[PDB]
Amino acid sequence: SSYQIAVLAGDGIGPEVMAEARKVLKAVEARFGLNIEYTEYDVGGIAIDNHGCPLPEATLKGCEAADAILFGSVGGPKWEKLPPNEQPERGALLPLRGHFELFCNLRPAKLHDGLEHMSPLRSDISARGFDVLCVRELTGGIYFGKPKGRQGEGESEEAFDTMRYSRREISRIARIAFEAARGRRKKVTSVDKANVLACSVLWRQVVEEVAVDFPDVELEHIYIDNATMQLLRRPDEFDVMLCSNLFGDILSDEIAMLTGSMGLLSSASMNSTGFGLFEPAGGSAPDIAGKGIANPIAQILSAALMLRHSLKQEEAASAIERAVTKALNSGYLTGELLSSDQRHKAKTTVQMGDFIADAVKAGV
Amino acid sequence: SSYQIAVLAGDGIGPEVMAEARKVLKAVEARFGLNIEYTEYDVGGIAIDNHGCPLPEATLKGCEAADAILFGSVGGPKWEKLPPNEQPERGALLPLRGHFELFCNLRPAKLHDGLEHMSPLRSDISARGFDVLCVRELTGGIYFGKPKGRQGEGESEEAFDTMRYSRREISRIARIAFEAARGRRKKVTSVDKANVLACSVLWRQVVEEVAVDFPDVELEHIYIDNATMQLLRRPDEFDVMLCSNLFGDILSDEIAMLTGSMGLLSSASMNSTGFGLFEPAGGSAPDIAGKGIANPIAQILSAALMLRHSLKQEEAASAIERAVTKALNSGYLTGELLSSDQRHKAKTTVQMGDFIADAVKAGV
Ligand SMILES: CC(C)[C@H](C(=O)O)[C@@H](O)C(=O)O
Ligand SMILES: CC(C)[C@H](C(=O)O)[C@@H](O)C(=O)O
Ligand SMILES: [Ca+2]
Ligand SMILES: [Ca+2]
Ligand SMILES: [Cl-]
Ligand SMILES: [Cl-]
Repeated sequence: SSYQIAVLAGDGIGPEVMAEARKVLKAVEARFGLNIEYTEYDVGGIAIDNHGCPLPEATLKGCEAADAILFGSVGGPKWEKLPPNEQPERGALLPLRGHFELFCNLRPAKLHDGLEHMSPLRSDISARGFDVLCVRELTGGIYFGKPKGRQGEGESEEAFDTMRYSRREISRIARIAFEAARGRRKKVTSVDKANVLACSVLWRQVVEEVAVDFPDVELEHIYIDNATMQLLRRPDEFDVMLCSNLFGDILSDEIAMLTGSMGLLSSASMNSTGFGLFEPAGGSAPDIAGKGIANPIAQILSAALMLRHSLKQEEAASAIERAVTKALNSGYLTGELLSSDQRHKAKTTVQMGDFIADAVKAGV
Repeated sequence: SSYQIAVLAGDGIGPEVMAEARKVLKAVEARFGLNIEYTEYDVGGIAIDNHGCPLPEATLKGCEAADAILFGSVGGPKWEKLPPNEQPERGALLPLRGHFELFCNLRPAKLHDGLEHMSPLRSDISARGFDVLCVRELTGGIYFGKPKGRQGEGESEEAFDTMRYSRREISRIARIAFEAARGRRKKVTSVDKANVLACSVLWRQVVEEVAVDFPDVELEHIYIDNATMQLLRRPDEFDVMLCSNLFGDILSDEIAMLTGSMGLLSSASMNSTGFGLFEPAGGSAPDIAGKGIANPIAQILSAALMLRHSLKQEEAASAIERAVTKALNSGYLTGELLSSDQRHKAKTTVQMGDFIADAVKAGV
C-alpha cells in the first residue's frame, strides 16, 4: 500500500527547503502514481525547545513506523552553548544511525558543468571536473565503540574512546563501495591509517578479501592524511572512496567543500533492509533561514535518494534528478551558485522548488 | 662544548637533500662559531636493508647520545609490500617519538610570495596568502593508546585501538600552541571532534583551562571535519591550529598540500627538555632520488629548526631562513616550484645548497 515517510525537517533552513522537497515529491507522486504519506516530527534544536531533547521518543517512534526518514538539518547558535554533547546535531543523528543500524553513508559529490568557478580548487584543477562517491561506515569504529568515557581527576584525569571494527562490519560496507564502483568508473580507493591503527590493518585486510568478488573493480588503498592531500590536487582520479566512520566524516566533508556547491549535495544513510535517512550534505544555515534564499536542491535530491534507495522507485528518483539538472542548465540558480556579479539573477527557494516540480510534471 | 647531532637521512632523496642541509650547516657553524659534530646512522628502508629493521638499536643509541636528530625521509616502493606495520616510515618515526617523548609537532606552512600559482587553491584564495602553524600532539591519543590489537576469528574477528588523553598531555601541547600564537597573530583554533569523542570533550575542556594564562590570545574551537573544509576555503583566517595526534596528522598534511610547495616545508618534533627530531614535511620521492632534482630547502629549514629549538642558536637558525628567502627571491628555484613553461630555469639540489650556504657566508 502507501509508503510512510517520517519528515524531520529540524532547524534553520530545514523547514523551508523541506517544503520544496515535499512540493517536488508531490509532482513525482502524481506523475508516477505513488501513494506516500508523510508525518512531521520535531528533531534537533526545535525538539529541545518543544520537548526538552534533540530526539524525542515520539519522533523515534514515528521513524520506526516509517519506510524512510526525510531529514532536514539540525543545529545552530541557540543550542551552541549546550555541551557539544547534549547538542542537537549529534543528539539527533547518532542515535538515529545507532537505532536503525544505518551502517552505510553514501555521499556523491560532483563538480557540476558550468559551476567550476565556485569550487575553491585552482581553475585548471576544477576544469578537469570530478565525481567522487564517499562510502562511509556509519555505525561502528570510534563513534560507537566501547569503552568510552573518562576516569581520574586533576592532571591525571583521562578520557578514552575505542575504535573497534569486526570483519563483518568492514565487509558489509566494502561490498557497498565495490557494487557502487561497478556502476561507475570501477575503482575503489579504501582510506585507512593501517600504518598506525589495528582497526585499519583489519580494515585493509578485509577490503582486500571482499575485492575477490569484484575482479572488474580496481582497488587501491591510501592513508587518510595522503587522501586529504590528494583530493586537493587530483580529485578527478578518485571514483569511489571507502572509509571508516571517523575517516569518512572528514573526507566526505572535504570533497563536498571542493565542489564549492554544497547546496547541490545530498546524503543517504541506510541499513541492510533498505530503510534510510536522507538529508542534505550542508548544515542548517541559520543566518539565511526564513528569507527564501536557501538552495533547496540538496533537500530535493535527498528526496530522490529516498525514492531510489528506500522506496525502490527508480524512475521517480531519476525524474527529480533530471528536473534539478534542467534547473541548473536553464538559469534557475540560487544566490550562492552565482558569481558575485551575476547575483541579481538569483532565484528564491520557492522559485527553485516551483521550477523543479513543474519540470517533473512536464515529463522531464 | 660541541653539540652532537644524529643524522638519519633515510631513503630516497633523504641523503642528497641532507648533504645540502649539512653544507648550509657548515656555513652557519663557521659564521657563528658553533662546534657541532655529526654522526650518521641508518634508519627506515636503508636500515631494513642494512640491519633488518627500520630503527636499529645502534641508531636508537646514537639518537640518545645526541642533542637532536636531523632526519631525512623514510620509505618507498621497495618496502611497500612489507605489512604497512613492519614498514620503514611508521617503524622509524613512531618509536623515535615514543622513546624520546616527542610530544610536540610544529609544522609551519605558508604560501610564499610569488609562489601562489603553485597552490592548488583557486587564484583569488591563494592571492590572499596564508600562514598556518599546526601544533600537533605526537605521543598520545590513538597512536599510542592501549589496548590496541585484535581478537576473534572469522566474521566476528575484531580489531581495536584506544584513543586516550589525560589533562596533563593536553595542557602541555595547548600551552605550546598558545605561546606560539602570542608570537604570531594571537589566535589558537583547537581542532577536535567533541560532539562524538570523550577524548575531544576533555581536550576542549583542558584547552579552555590553559587559555586563562593567555588573555591576549583568542581561542576558538572547531570540529575536524569543519576544519578540513574551512582550510580549503579561507586558510588565511587561521593562525595556530592545535590538534590531537590523529587530527593533526590529517590537518598538517592538508595545509602543507594547500601551499602547493611542500619542498619548502619543515617539521619539528620536540620533547620538554628541548631534544627534537627535525625533518622535511614531504616524503622520500624515490622517483627523483639521485638526480639532483630534489628541493633541499625543506631539509635546510629542518636544520634551522634544529638550531633554534634544540641547540638554542637563534641567530644561526634565522641566518639559514634568510638565506632560503634570498634564494627564493633571487631566481634560485628547483623544478617543482616553477610553472611548467619556466622549468628551464630550474636549479639542481646542489646549486640550491651552494647558493644558500654562500648566502649565509656572505652574512645574509
Ligand atoms: C554531527 C556529527 C556527529 C556528524 C558526524 O560526525 O557524523 C556530522 O559531522 C555528519 O557528518 O553527519
Ligand atoms: C608514518 C606515519 C605513522 C606518520 C604519522 O601518522 O604520524 C606520518 O604520516 C607523519 O605525518 O609523520
Ligand atoms: Ca561531518
Ligand atoms: Ca602525516
Ligand atoms: Cl572510526
Ligand atoms: Cl589521537
